[PDB]
Amino acid sequence: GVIDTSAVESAITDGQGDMKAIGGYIVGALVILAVAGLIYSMLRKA
Amino acid sequence: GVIDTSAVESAITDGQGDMKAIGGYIVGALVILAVAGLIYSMLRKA
Amino acid sequence: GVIDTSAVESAITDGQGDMKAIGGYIVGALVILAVAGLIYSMLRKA
Amino acid sequence: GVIDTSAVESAITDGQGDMKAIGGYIVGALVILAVAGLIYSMLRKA
Amino acid sequence: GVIDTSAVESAITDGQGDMKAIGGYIVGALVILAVAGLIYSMLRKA
Amino acid sequence: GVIDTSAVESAITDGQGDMKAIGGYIVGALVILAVAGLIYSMLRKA
Amino acid sequence: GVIDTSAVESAITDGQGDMKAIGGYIVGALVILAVAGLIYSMLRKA
Amino acid sequence: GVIDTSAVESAITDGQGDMKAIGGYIVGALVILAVAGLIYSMLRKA
Amino acid sequence: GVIDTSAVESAITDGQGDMKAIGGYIVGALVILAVAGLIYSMLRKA
Amino acid sequence: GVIDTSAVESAITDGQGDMKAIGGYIVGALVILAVAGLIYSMLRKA
Amino acid sequence: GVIDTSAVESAITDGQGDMKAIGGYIVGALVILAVAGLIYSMLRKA
Amino acid sequence: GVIDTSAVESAITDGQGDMKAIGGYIVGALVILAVAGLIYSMLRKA
Amino acid sequence: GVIDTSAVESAITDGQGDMKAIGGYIVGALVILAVAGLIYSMLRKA
Amino acid sequence: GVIDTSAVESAITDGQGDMKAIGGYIVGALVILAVAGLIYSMLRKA
Amino acid sequence: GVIDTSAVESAITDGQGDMKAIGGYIVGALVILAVAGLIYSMLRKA
Amino acid sequence: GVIDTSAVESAITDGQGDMKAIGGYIVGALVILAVAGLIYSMLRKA
Amino acid sequence: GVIDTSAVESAITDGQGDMKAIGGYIVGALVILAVAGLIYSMLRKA
Amino acid sequence: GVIDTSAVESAITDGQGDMKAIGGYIVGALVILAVAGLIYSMLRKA
Amino acid sequence: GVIDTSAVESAITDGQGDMKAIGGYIVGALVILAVAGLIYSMLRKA
Amino acid sequence: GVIDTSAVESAITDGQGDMKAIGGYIVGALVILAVAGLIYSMLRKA
Amino acid sequence: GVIDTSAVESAITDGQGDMKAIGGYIVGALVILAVAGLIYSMLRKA
Amino acid sequence: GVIDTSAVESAITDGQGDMKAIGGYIVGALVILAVAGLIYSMLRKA
Amino acid sequence: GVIDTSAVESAITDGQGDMKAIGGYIVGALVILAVAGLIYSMLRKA
Amino acid sequence: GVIDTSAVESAITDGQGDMKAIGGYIVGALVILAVAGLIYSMLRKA
Amino acid sequence: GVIDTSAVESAITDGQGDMKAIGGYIVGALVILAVAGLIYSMLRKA
Amino acid sequence: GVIDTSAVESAITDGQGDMKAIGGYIVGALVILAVAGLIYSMLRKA
Amino acid sequence: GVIDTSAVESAITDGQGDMKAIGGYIVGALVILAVAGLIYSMLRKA
Amino acid sequence: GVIDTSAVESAITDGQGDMKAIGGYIVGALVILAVAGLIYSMLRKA
Amino acid sequence: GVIDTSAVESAITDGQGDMKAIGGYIVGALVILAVAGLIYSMLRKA
Amino acid sequence: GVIDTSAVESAITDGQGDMKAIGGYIVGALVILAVAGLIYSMLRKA
Amino acid sequence: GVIDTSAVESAITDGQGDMKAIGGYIVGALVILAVAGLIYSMLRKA
Amino acid sequence: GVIDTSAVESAITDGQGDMKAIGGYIVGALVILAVAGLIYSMLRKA
Amino acid sequence: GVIDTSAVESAITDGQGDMKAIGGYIVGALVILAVAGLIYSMLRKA
Amino acid sequence: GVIDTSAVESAITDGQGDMKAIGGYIVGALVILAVAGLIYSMLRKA
Amino acid sequence: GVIDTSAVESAITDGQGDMKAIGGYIVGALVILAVAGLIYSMLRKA
Repeated sequence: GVIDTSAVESAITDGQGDMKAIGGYIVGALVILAVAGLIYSMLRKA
Repeated sequence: GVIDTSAVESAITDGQGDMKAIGGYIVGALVILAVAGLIYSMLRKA
Repeated sequence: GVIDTSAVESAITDGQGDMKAIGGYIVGALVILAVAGLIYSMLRKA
Repeated sequence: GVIDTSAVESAITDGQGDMKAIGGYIVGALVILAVAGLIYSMLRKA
Repeated sequence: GVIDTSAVESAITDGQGDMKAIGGYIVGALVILAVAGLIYSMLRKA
Repeated sequence: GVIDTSAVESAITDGQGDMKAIGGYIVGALVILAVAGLIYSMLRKA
Repeated sequence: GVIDTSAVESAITDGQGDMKAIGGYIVGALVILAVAGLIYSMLRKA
Repeated sequence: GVIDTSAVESAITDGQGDMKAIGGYIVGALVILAVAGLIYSMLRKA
Repeated sequence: GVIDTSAVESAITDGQGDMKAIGGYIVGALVILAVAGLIYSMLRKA
Repeated sequence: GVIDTSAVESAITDGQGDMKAIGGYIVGALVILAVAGLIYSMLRKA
Repeated sequence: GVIDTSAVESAITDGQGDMKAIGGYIVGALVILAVAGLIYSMLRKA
Repeated sequence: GVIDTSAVESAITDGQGDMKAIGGYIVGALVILAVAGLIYSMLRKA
Repeated sequence: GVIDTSAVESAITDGQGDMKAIGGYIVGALVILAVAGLIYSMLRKA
Repeated sequence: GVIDTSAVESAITDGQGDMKAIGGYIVGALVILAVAGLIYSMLRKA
Repeated sequence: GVIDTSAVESAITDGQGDMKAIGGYIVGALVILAVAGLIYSMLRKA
Repeated sequence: GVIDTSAVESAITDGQGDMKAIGGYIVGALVILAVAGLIYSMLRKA
Repeated sequence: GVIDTSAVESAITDGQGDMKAIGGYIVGALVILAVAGLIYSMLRKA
Repeated sequence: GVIDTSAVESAITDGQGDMKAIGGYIVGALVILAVAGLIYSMLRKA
Repeated sequence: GVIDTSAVESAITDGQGDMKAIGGYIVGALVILAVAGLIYSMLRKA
Repeated sequence: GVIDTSAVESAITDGQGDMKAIGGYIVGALVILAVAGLIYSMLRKA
Repeated sequence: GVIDTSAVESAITDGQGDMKAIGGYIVGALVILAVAGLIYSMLRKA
Repeated sequence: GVIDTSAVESAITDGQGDMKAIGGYIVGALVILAVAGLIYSMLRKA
Repeated sequence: GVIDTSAVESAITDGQGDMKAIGGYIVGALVILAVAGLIYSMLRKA
Repeated sequence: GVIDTSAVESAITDGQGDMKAIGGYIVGALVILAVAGLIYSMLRKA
Repeated sequence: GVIDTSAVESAITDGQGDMKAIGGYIVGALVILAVAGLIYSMLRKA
Repeated sequence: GVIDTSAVESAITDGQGDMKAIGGYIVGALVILAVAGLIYSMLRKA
Repeated sequence: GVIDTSAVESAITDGQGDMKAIGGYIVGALVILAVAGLIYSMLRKA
Repeated sequence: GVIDTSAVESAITDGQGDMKAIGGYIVGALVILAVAGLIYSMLRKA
Repeated sequence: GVIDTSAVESAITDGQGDMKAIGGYIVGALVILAVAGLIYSMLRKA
Repeated sequence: GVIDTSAVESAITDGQGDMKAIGGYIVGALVILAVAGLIYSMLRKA
Repeated sequence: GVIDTSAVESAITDGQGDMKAIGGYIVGALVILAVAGLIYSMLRKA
Repeated sequence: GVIDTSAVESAITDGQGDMKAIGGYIVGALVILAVAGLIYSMLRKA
Repeated sequence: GVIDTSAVESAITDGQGDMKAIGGYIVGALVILAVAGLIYSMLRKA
Repeated sequence: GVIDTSAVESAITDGQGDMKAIGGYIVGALVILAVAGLIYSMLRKA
Repeated sequence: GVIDTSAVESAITDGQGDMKAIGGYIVGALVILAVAGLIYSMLRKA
């Protein structure tokens, strides 16, 4: 039904709305991994 | 009878009137299924 | 009946009309998944 | 009666005439389902 | 029947009401999977 | 129905038409990954 | 009836006639998926 | 859907748009590693 | 009547005679479905 | 029906006949991947 | 009728007689899928 | 679900919260490696 | 059913309850890997 | 009859009364399936 | 029937009773996989 | 006749008396189907 | 009839009696599938 | 008539006598379907 | 039927009888993959 | 079925019974890799 | 379908046709890495 | 089917038959890598 | 399952129990390398 | 995500911010090595 | 896709285009090291 | 399968059987490197 | 497929065919390094 | 997990705890080298 | 990335910019060594 | 596996067992270098 | 790829082409060192 | 991590703190060499 | 594979076969250095 | 591991234990050089 | 490998076997230097 389907987009908004958030928030943790990684290499080096 | 049959359309209106509603309302539940489904995949991912 | 069946195409239009929309709108969420996915790989990388 | 039965074929023509139409028109909606389906898979993929 | 169908929405509310809950509650477990997963990678790393 | 099925190829054209595009467009991002990757190695090197 | 059933094979010819076409035409889209897939792997590689 | 897929390129632009940035920005750190590395060698030397 | 019933077997022969044909002829279409189906899987695969 | 089923093997022959071909032909592309891969390693090496 | 039912087993023999054949013959195609599948993995590997 | 996803950030906080710690704590050990390394070189020297 | 679904959370508690445990307990083994790894490097060094 | 039909609701109460029970009780078994399922994934993981 | 349905729970008990067992017992095999897996990594390492 | 009809209820009691039994007893067999069904799924799973 | 219906339970006993057997016996084959499945994974692994 | 009705049981014996046979004999064909079905799954698997 | 079902176990024996064989025989190929894999690593090594 | 499921543990015993063996036996080969590896380093050294 | 599958080889030609190119073209960059690498060593040397 | 499955081993023979070959043949290339590698070290040396 | 997971820790104990051992035991060999290394330097020296 | 990636540069700033520091600070120690080295040579000399 | 892959060469041009530059530019620094090195030796000498 | 897995050890024997050989045989070449290395030092010396 | 795999050896020939060449050709450059190296030592000497 | 990660620091303490020890203990041997070295020079001298 | 790499030259300028300085500045100390050295010889002389 | 890992120590014994030997045996050659070196100095001297 | 590898020799020509030059050109500076060295000795002498 | 890196400077302080000490302390021994050296020359002289 | 590995020894023979040659041939040049060195000392002497 | 590292000190004791010995024992030979040197000077003298 | 390492001692025998020879043979030339040196002094003398 028309009205019914409108409500679909709605929750699907949240869907994408929650996803840009979660996935983006995971990167916060990969950077930490990454940087902590370049120091490991400065010490190995000098 | 003419009059009698008119009354048919009437309840059949409800019929369709109740159906667009119920079936449409079930989708409300399939979207929840669907979205809760894409998050499961963001986590699996990151 | 002829007239009656015409009305069929009508709601079936909505049907397809609602479907190109919903399914297309779901992709909006798969791209988010996808892109958030390539960054995960730039960090893993550098 | 002969004449009477001729009139049968007539409405039965419509019958088939309305059916090739409706059923064929439903496919219009299954293709949409199908294609929207292969994109879902390009994104999952890349 | 009108009254009868009203009662439909009701239990269907629970339906969606129980689903947002369960599915959402499962994620609680995927995050645990996910995080326990990034540590595995800090150790592999350093 | 014949006519009906013709319309199938049509949307399936888009299907492939959208796919060569999307998937091809994703590579645009893998090259960036790749090249940014060879520099990382020139620096590691010298 | 004999004559009547002959006409069956006829439309069933179309049936198979439309199916070898559609299904075969879908593959056109899976190859695109496939090939676009091996490049993704050349870049990942080098 | 056509319109829907257009929106794909969009976020994929960001994808590549964020990647040239991040990966390029990581090099900023590898050069520091590199140069700090040639001095270590001037001192070892003289 | 004896003679009358003999004529029964006759048309019933056609009956079975038309049925082995039609049903057998439908399979012609299920194989097409089936095979077109295994290719879909070779591509998914490689 | 006997005759009808014979025709099954036929198209199923093609099925396997097309599959040994496609899948075998995909390998043609994996070898290219593979070899181009060992050179990458001779250069990394010397 | 006794005699009549005997004739049942007969065609049902074919039934099973055609089925062990068809289904068994389909496997011929799944093995091809399978083996072509392990090579894909030797190349990925070396 | 909204509420459910909030709880995601939470554990992901720990994730990053545990990672800055572990990885940072590993460096404590690389410095020891490093310094113990420069003495080795003072003795080699004088 | 309401009551029935309550019992869901319960076992799902265990689920997460067993997972934080197992995954956390695996790390116990990655640290051993890690540390035994830094000694290998002190010896290589001196 | 009025009285007679009253007795209908009665057994239909049981009907629903037995169904919320059985179906709800089946879930007890799907959760077990589900949870036993997330552990399988913690081990695959670490 | 009331009595009849009681007997349902019974076998459904076994159902869950057999499932916690089987699935739990499969893990016994995934741990073996897992541990045998960390040794592979100690050797690769030293 | 009054007396005569009384005897009706009697056998109709058996009727319902035999039916709650038979139908209830058939379920005994559907549960077996059902449970044997969830195990099939634990194995498919692990 | 009373006596007649008793005989019902009888064959229905067989029914369930044959079903616990068949379905249970099928599992014998799913375990084989399952186990042969974990070895495939030990080899993939080491 | 008494004698006449005795003869009823007789042919009804055949009835059941032919039915246990036919229906039982059909299963012969469902097993073939079933088993040919588990192999399809061993190949899909390995 | 009793006799009929006995014949079930029979073909199901083959089923499992063919499966232990096929799946076991596939491993023959995974070992080859595996071993050819450890040599690749002796050469990479020395 | 109870009895049927008992037989599950049985083959699953083999499963784990074959796995501790295979995986353990692979290590036999990684040690060879490892040791042959430390000699390579004594020679490089002296 | 025969014709349909022919078209497969076609795009798969491109696939390999694009891959020999890309991968080969990446080497162009590894040689640059390599040579720029031997000069670094002539200077270190003299 | 028995006969059908025999044919399985057959192609699986090729499978392993082609794999010992390919993988073994790849080593031919790793030795070249390896040896060309020890000369690089004689020159570096003297 | 609770009990089942307890058994996890168990084998994971061995895991770590075997790892502290192996990795620690490898060092036994690196010291030999190391010391044999300082003598090489006393002789070079005097 | 845009916002998310901004935060990347941030920690990567620290990364480089910590590296110019550490590596630069190590030189402080190489100069000490160096100078203490030229005195050793004045004494050797006079 | 053809067009898409063309764009690959493009960025890969930059890749090599940036690499000949960087690596070549590093040498600028090794010469400085080198020459400053021969003077150190003229003074040591006279 | 039991028998099937026995055959595993077999090829894994070769695996280790080929590895002790290859790796051991490589040392033959490192000794040559080594000795040719001590002469270089006798000449440098006298 | 047999034919398909033959074509594997082919490109793998090139692989080794290109590798003996490249790696061998790199040595051409290490000798130059080496010899230019012994002159440096004749001058240092006299 | 929080608790789990605490245990990380612990073994990492040992790690550093064992390293300051080993590396420091190696110096004990470099001093011996060093001093035994200055006497060699007093004798060369007088 | 183009812009990113430009920034490389920059810090590499410093690199060479700091090196001509340091190494040149060390000579300041070798001259002192040298001259203080010729006086030692005038006194030895007269 | 316990037993499996025991066998590890074994070959690792050889490892160290072969290393004390080789490295120790190399010294045999450094002494020759050394002594032949002190005579060179007696002659230079007298 | 054949063509691609040809281009390898090319840049490797430069490699050697630049090396004979640089290294040879460094000698120009060692002779200056050398000769300026023999005069130092004529003066010391007379 | 910021805090973590601070701790770096700390131990690096010791590093330099131990080095100025050791190297400076070695000179104590070179002076002894030196002076004991000028007396040798007063006696040679008178 | 057995046969495949035999071919390993072969090229490894060349490896050692080329190495005894090259390294031995380099000595030819160190002797020249050496002898030309003793004459330098006869002239210095007389 | 704690225990494992203890064993390190042990062999390192030998290390220093063998070094004080060897180096000290070499001096035995430098004194001989030295004294035999002062006699050469008594004879030159008288 | 045991056997493999035995072969080590072998070539190392030559190593020492060639060294006692070469170095000893060089002395032959230092004596000539030495004696030719004492005559120079008899003539200077008388």
